[PDB]
Amino acid sequence: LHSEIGRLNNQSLLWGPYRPNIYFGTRPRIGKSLMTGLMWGKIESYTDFQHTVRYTCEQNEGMKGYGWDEYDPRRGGIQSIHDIQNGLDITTSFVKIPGGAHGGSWAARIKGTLNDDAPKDQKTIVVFYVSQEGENSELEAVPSENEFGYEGDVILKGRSEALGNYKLVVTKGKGVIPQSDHDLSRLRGPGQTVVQSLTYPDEVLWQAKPILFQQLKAGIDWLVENKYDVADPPPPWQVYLLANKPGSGNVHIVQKVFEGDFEFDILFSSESAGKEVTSKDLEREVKQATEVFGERFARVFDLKAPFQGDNYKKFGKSMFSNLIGGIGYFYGHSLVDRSYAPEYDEENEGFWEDAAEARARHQEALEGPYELFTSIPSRPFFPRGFLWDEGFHLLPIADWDIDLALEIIKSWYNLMDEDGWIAREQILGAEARSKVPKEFQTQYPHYANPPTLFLVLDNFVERLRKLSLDETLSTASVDNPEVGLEYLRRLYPLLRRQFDWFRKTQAGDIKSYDREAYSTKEAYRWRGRTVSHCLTSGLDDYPRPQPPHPGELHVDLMSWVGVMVKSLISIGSLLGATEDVEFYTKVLDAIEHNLDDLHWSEKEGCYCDATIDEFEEHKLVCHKGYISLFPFLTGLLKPDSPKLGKLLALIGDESELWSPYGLRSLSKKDEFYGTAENYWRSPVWININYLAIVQLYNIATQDGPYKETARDLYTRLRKNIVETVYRNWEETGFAWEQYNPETGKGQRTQHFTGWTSLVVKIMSGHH
Ligand SMILES: O=[N+]([O-])c1cc(NCCCCCCN2C[C@@H](O)[C@H](O)[C@@H](O)[C@@H]2CO)cc(-c2ccncc2)c1
Repeated sequence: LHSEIGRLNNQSLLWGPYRPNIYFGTRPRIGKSLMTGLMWGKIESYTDFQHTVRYTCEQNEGMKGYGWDEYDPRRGGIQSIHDIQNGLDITTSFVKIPGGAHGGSWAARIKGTLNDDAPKDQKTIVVFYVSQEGENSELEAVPSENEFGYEGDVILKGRSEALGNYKLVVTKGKGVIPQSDHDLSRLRGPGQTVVQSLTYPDEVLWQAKPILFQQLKAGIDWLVENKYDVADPPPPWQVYLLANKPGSGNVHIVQKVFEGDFEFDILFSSESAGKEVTSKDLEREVKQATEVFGERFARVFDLKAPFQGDNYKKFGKSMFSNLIGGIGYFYGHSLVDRSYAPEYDEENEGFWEDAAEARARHQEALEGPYELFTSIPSRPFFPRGFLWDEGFHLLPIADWDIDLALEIIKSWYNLMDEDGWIAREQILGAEARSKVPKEFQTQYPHYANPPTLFLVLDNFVERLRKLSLDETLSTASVDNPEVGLEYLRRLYPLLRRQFDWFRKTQAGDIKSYDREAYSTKEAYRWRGRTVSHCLTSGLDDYPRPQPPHPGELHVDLMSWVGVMVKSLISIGSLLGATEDVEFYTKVLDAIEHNLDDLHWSEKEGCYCDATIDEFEEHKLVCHKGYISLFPFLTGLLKPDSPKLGKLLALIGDESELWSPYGLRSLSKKDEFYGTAENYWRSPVWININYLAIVQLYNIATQDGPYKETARDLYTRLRKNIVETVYRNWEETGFAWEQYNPETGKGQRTQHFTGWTSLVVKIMSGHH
């Protein structure tokens, strides 16, 4: 049955618009296969289209906004794009139609509606770009009956091992097609849909924009050679219409030119399924997806007071849909330093300098290929897997569809190497590398990242401990406990590998110093830190011991090990791995003690990181902020704990962490408040705030001395965080990376969906 569900999930999730790095396109979860991409741009002159054409996601003054209104990876959804430069409001509806043996069929409707400021007679060029990679596969444009192009639909017929036989149809669409009276029309036609079928070596097919432009340049060169000139030039839109030349190849360019509003459909028909997909199929299946989307949301994301109103419902749908709509499939080689240079051990004072020298050897090389199916923080700026981000992304996603979340976790864990390392930033293939300066591509096998994916596993375990085919499949791994357990059974070794890996590579040093503590074992130090940064912790510029030092201990890291060990206890125990559960219990106990012995400041009333003095003694270094609260944030303290009580005071203290907009990353009293790049040195970040809220609720709904403070802080923090993110969404249309504690303004990057989307689950409550 486990095997059976896997196959059914496989088949359900195969197709999607799994290209979140571009405005609109599709690919299945297969490295070397069939991909599609949308491009459009207005044309007003002989030289503007190169500047106006849209393809890869960006965000600037020319673009008002864009995103998913509704989305489910099993079903499809609807995306709207508001493009200022091109005076266009676009809608891209996509839908999956199950059947056959190759992962079903799909359709999409591209609708462009000019806005009020656009010339009513604007010419918009639209391209649908189709590529296919693989050795033993074919794809061909059925030729037109007409001389110069297509009056009606474009039919591509194709075949591969993975997809079997299929056809892909670009419909004629609705809208005015401009007509040219020029002499050129005798050779190029008056104006009509055109197709160019080309061949490039497979590994460059992703480069759709240069491939298209090469064709346009060549058409223009032909005009020049053939005496079309400035005495009597064809109109721009005809100069930029490709000579129709359909045939065989691994690239197919389908080009339409419209005057005013337009729409057209894409129909993908898997031959092994029943009849081919039609535009009436599309319309109906879109209406149906909306309905199911609506019904699922009201159930899964039932927003509690005071967010039960419609304004917040719309907000929630937008935040949720953008987060789950970010899901992509990535495939290819990564850049990794496999030297394991000894300088990376950071065992001496001044290690950052040695580590730099090693990096300057540039031993990194490409390896793989790898695949990853994951949600992402940022479509415009970094559309790719980030390890601790994903832990946050999947919390709302698991609510929606635990089986999808398990799938994403599985995908991440399949990256893990023999030693137990997963790169914290997954840059898979040349398309992905195009977004990243070469200088920042290289992953380091000694760089950890918070293991927040355990939090998702935690939530699955509690769900395990306590309809349409799609609805069925979404919860199959909880409803069928045998299946849940087999999944955990298979993942459990890699979890332990990771745990062991943290203990081997991220080890702090007690024994070499005047350090005493309940345990000589439990002590941790993030590898990879520089004078100003600690990227691997995820809190980039949060203030840490100065200077960095091999004797550092980091209270956040130990807390994460604490998270992993509690998770190992629950998972081990479901699998009766008795001897390990004994090992885990001994570790947890040592951490609880060593958190106090090594990290607690009775003086400051919070946890602190620790270094080694110029006199070689263990010195606490206290920077009141997120780090300070870690044992609490990660659920490690007893609800009666006096330490927790002092942390509650710090959290609620306005002069320290408590802004009207949420918890400040760093206290206003801290000497480093607002300094440097001020990334994690004051702003309000949603992911840590989410953790505080969850922990306040836990205390609030349980007997103890702080139940009542916890309740007030929960109530208020939930309110401040949600309302801040809502307020900014209402005014700007965006989720932001972080929020200003002075003004409440969203700042840094937009389209951060992204852990800002946690706000949908904060509104939902009932933890
Ligand atoms: O492609 N660009 O044009 C481009 C590339 C990049 N660089 C990508 C570098 C990786 C970001 C990590 C964020 N990061 C922060 C950490 O603090 C979290 O802990 C960490 O996990 C998350 C992970 O999301 C930035 C911009 C940009 C543009 C305009 N405005 C602002 C920024 C644009």
